[PDB]
Amino acid sequence: SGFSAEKYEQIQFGMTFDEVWEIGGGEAACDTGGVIGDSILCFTESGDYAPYGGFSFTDEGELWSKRNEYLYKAKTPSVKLSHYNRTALGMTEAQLWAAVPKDSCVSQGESYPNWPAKTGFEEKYYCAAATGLFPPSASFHLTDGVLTYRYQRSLT
Repeated sequence: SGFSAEKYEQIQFGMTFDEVWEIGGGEAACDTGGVIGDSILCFTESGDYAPYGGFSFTDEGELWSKRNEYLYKAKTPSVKLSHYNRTALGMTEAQLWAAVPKDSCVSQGESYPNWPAKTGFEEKYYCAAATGLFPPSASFHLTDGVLTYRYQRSLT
């Protein structure tokens, strides 16, 4: 029926708008236009802070960007300010996951900004310190496997 993490995973870079709309669940599950513009947004539930996926397309109609919030929950929410303090812009992905426990994190997005070129591949990780709504967290973005963004809110 409706949108789901499984549908999110079935959606792949390069797919057409129509392909993504179909996989996401079409009219019943997704929307385009208004403030969404040319993009597509699909929610897995009703109400505020529902989990969702957002998909954006190049001028040729091909998927270059996937984003989501809440489609996945960390296996082991456990990130600490101590871990965060041992990250720094420019560190490699290997260094990042040696400093921070990856099981405390999930993906909130991937994109190929130069699609169909695959250079500058961006991955967005969200690491929750606890279960539940609006936990303390850190965010880490990788660009071709190097840390290009780090942020934390309320970590202990």
